[PDB]
Amino acid sequence: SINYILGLDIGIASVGWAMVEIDEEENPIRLIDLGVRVFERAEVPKTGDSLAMARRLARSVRRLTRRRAHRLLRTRRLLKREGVLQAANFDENGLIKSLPNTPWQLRAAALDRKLTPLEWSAVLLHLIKHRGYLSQELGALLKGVAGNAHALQTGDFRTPAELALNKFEKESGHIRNQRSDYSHTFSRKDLQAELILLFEKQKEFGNPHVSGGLKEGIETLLMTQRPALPKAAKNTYTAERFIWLTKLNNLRILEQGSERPLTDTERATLMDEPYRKSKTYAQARKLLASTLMEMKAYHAISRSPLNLSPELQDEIGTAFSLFKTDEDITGRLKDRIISFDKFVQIEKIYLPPIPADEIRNPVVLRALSQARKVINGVVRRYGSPARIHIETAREVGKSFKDRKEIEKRQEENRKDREKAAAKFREYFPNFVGEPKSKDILKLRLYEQQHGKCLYSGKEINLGRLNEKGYVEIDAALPFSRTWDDSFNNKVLVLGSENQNKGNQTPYEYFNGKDNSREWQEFKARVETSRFPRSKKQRILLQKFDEDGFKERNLNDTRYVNRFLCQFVADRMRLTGKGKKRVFASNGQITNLLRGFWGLRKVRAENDRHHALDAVVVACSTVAMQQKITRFVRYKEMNAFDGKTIDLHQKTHFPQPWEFFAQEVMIRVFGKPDGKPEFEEADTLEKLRTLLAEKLSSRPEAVHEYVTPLFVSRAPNRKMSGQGHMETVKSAKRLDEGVSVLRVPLTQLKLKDLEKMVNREREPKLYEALKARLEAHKDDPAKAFAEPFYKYDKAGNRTQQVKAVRVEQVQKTGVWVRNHNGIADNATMVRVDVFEKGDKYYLVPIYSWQVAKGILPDRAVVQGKDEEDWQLIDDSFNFKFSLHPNDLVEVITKKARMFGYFASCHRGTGNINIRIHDLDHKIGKNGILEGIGVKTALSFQKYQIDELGKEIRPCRLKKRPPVR
RNA sequence: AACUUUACGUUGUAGCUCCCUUUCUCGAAAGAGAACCGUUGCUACAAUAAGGCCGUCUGAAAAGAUGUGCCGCAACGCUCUGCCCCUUAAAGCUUUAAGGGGCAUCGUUUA
DNA sequence: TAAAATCATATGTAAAGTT
DNA sequence: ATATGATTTTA
Repeated sequence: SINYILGLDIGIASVGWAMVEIDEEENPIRLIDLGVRVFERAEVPKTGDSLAMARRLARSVRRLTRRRAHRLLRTRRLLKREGVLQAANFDENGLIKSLPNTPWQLRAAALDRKLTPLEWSAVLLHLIKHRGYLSQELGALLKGVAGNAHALQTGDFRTPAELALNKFEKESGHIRNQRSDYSHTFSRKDLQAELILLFEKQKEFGNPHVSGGLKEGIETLLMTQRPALPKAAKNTYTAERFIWLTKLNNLRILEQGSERPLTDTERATLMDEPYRKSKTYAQARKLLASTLMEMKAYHAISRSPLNLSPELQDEIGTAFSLFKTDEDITGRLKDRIISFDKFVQIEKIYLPPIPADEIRNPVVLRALSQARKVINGVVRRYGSPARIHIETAREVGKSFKDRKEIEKRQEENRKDREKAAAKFREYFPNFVGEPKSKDILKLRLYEQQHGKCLYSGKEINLGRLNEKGYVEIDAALPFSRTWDDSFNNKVLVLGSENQNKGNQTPYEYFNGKDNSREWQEFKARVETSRFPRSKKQRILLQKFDEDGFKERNLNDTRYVNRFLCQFVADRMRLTGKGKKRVFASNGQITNLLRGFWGLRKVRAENDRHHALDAVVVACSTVAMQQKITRFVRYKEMNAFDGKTIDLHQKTHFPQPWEFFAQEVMIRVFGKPDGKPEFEEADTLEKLRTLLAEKLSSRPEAVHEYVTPLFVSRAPNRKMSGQGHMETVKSAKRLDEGVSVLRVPLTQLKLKDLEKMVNREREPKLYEALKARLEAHKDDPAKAFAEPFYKYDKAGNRTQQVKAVRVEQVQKTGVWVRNHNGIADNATMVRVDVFEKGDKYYLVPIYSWQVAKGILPDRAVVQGKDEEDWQLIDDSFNFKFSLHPNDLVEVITKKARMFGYFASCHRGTGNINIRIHDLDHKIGKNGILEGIGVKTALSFQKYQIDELGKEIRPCRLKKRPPVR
């Protein structure tokens, strides 16, 4: 078994890992295995919405439609019973036969006349169906609702129906809303008033069925809709005292040597003041700039304290959170003796599931769950690791908004950098080479420092700015004791002045403690200088937490890192030094060590760089930090000229072992660093011979655990999902392969127009439309926003055109909407593969074929449609079944191709595969589109572990069912 | 992360309706009448994943009534189930048995 | 040709609230 | 990203 350190680089859609041996004193000595794990991040890629959004909106809509349908069913039953309809009015399907299709006009007429049973029924069903809007600043629909309400009772109109007809047919031509207008909505209260008024009139005129029974049934149906909805409710004495106290007890003051909570007398002074006084934070230190506290319940009742008690306060808190109305709240309060809500919350060898109560971001939950997968795979394979080193990406834990904000920020800063480099080139025309980062930064610091050597105030000649050994960008506070590479820690000073500083802060160097003249001049310099406030603050740090600062800069206090260190240190058997065995690297320090150790990247081409930073942070042990700190300290105050401790004049960074970058880059990429267009060593034989080959002096790089990197991917072998696309097209013409869809005029372009159904039936319409689209250079949304009519054979305009039909090609459907419509398909959960006569046959299995349980009986032939497709019987040998991201290999004479199954072409009978790391030196983004299967020799799906180990073929027996 | 409703949109079928291709009759032609389609606009009813169910009342079952009726595009996991893989051990490739893991058509959220 | 590789185009949406 | 009509290239 091994003593090893497992490094992890965690992303939103990838987890890279590596294992590095340690010697007894925890130096890096050897590298074993390394891997990547990719999946799909837990959100919709392009719109940032949740993954369950589609499912919940589907649920909401399903329930809405079934509840409305059921409402109408109950209304028909009620009609039949209270005596309006006999059994001759209804037909076989329980649908009232012979309905008047003229309900609005009947409503208006219905307040002057005795109506026969059928039209009374029609209006009643009409009101139940479209039942208006209920209560449950700005407006869009609410504006239209309120406008019609105002018109209806702050005007001369009788009633909503009548009003609607005249007003909406006088200046719109259409009663109902269309295409996202909301002005013709109605308040349910106004529909209710219209209903009662109609009942009065039908009572008056002698309508037979205007009974109390029908009135209650109909009215209740119209108005009734479901009302919106031992753990601790928060607005309770027990909960607010706790939120006050437990969040108070971790407030720390930076003391002389350590941090300290407030003294028992200090905490006592203001424990009871949020009780005794209404308010605070800025006045927390005024007694002992955000809020940080307010006692909501106690002070709400006050606004001389109040005289209540906990048992009563606990009961009123519970009663107000479980109930909303006056009704039940008074009940429990009445026995016991304002608005409340928002209830309160209340070692092995492997890692237990990530607590979804503790972790409530889906992206982070998925990333950490695959992190746990990788961790347990590594453990079961190699035994318990000594240390777990974690480096989690910057975008982990952030909202979609925040991620986008940062994406924006980095584009504008890249534009800025190009502009600044242009200025620098203009300043330095004869500059041999191109601007590097430190040169541009030297220019910025010159401008920022006012062209003054911030340590001496000497004017800096710009001509010599980029002279080797004239100006140097400095670590104001030194790097040995603080590990600060940050931009606020850098000031541009001459080389003449920065040679006797040592590793001293300016306050220990300019004798700031005796407030000497040099310190006064210096503080003035940086104060007036163009640096931000943060920079000025850190340049003049007087005394600080040496150990605190270094720990701060090596450790990430992000929530996910905090929790992850805590959860992997508490609930996991780690063979490490008991003090602190999990480590969350700082982003900038990991970046520094990668860039200084030779793995400065190739900027996202293939999917294996995650292993790079996993390796870089695996190696950040305390012994390595020792070595780096000694080296940096030395170089800080020279001492690199003939001397010795316990010192050659050209010593660069203490890398873990000699030839770190070479070995690591070979193993991770199979090619030597600097040469990414080599011949990849995709075998053990090539990789091991290349490691014994290229690396002469390192025979410790060839052992029995050297395996090439094969990225593992998320297996999504679900058999549920979307049934069909939500655009329903007519199937009347599906005999010949077409289907007609009403395309609205505002969004039909030339290509859509050419397929217009009546192109040979209104050459004047076709011609006007073609003419107009060509006239406006077809941008239809603007080109048809001017009402366009239908001119006669020899005459004036007659009829508006608001949408026109278009026939589109179709050879597949999904018969939806009661076999009345055909829709497109969307999800191919599976592809069953058969082999007869050394030929390979593909059988797509979709997700409606699963809902019905259809096991398809037909394979795919190119060009021929489903009715002329090869049938599959008992003569076909079963091979395997492919789901998305199933590792498959296909061998033919041309090539051998090995990857993850991604697509199956329905038309062409081909399948597409992704490469393991989606590389662009192969295919289209590493997706291999269009692969032969019928003419090939070998076709078999394999296995994959999360690590990449244990890749072995598959043979299946009995063909599985679809349900 | 759940939950109520609304208003559209799409498909189907009706009544009216703006255009119009062919086919039958009347006419010398000019024009008319019609039919089956296609389809512009308006209104209404049915459906609004594909698929599966419940409960209450008369009933002897038949079978009829009835409901603020219900689930179905996700995350995670291994208590149960299915597949696949890995070990381990015994006998003549399977069997038995024990164990472990990956993923789901399995389980919880969830009705 | 038949199969394999390539290219190319279409995917439902606003509102109002509640816990 | 998926699904799939339509088109070109190849044994």
